[PDB]
Amino acid sequence: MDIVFAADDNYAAYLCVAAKSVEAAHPDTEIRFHVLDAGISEANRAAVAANLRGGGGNIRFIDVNPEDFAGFPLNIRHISITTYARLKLGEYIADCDKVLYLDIDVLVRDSLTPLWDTDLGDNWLGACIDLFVERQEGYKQKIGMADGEYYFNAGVLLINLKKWRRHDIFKMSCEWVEQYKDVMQYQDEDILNGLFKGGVCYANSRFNFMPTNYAFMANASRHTDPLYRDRTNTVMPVAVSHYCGPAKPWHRDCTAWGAERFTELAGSLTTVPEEWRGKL
Ligand SMILES: O=c1ccn([C@@H]2O[C@H](COP(=O)(O)OP(=O)(O)O[C@H]3O[C@H](CO)[C@H](O)[C@H](O)[C@H]3F)[C@@H](O)[C@H]2O)c(=O)[nH]1
Ligand SMILES: [Mn+2]
Repeated sequence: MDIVFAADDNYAAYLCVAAKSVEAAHPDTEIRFHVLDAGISEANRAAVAANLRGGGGNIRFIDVNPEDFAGFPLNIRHISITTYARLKLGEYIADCDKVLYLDIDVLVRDSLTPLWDTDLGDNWLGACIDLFVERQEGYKQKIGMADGEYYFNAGVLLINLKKWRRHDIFKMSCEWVEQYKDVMQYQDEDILNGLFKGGVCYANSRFNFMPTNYAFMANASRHTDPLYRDRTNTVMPVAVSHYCGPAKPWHRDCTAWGAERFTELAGSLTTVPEEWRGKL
């Protein structure tokens, strides 16, 4: 499968860890990494590729310009401008009709092929519902969504590239961001939801297990709709842990579930540059 990650120099070492976890979950699957590079040094991309299979044979860094999104709101502190690069997927990747976008702060624990094998038909993408946002009575509607349309998290995405390449997603994002600039609160996550509402395929929450999903394991469903309940019901085992929010598995005092696998994988790296010692 073709996996897509987006990062800048600051997250280079983390990109490496998330990347390796994907490989560990797919021992016999050919993982092709496409990285949206917003300023990763040559030393940093060299160390990354060095820690993966084939001495970094299945990874290509695609240069992107962070200044491109300079006008987009950046209210959430722990997130950098690089978060909006995914909006130009259709422009940065040609050799794929389908890719699976992953946030750097994810930890892939199980095969992703069941999610990958999803047939998105003519929809824009496949994604997991976001409970934290979905249960914030009245928000989803500020961006034009209906109670029946479900707000998804942009940390894990099966994108129908061929369809994306047909449209000018960056211009529609600009247009939308001008329409809902004084209300959106989740940035690129808002853009994607507004733009593709009503045309999204939903996947079980096992492919995007977040803190809110976890907390719910200790159950009360924002809806009665059988589809929603079916989707927001994680079918064990968790395939993707998404450390959504300010607390990351690489931080100090991380209490988030399964956060140990980060270290387990960090301590298994082939090459660790002196400058990475800290971060890990
Ligand atoms: O120093 C940084 C900070 C952010 N990033 C990029 O930004 C993504 C964005 O942020 P987090 O993973 O840190 O975001 P977070 O998951 O905490 O929060 C929520 O809001 C985000 C947007 O503001 C996304 O929609 C995200 O999927 C959603 F869960 C990272 O994966 C990465 O691609 C970097 O490369 N370096
Ligand atoms: Mn994230």
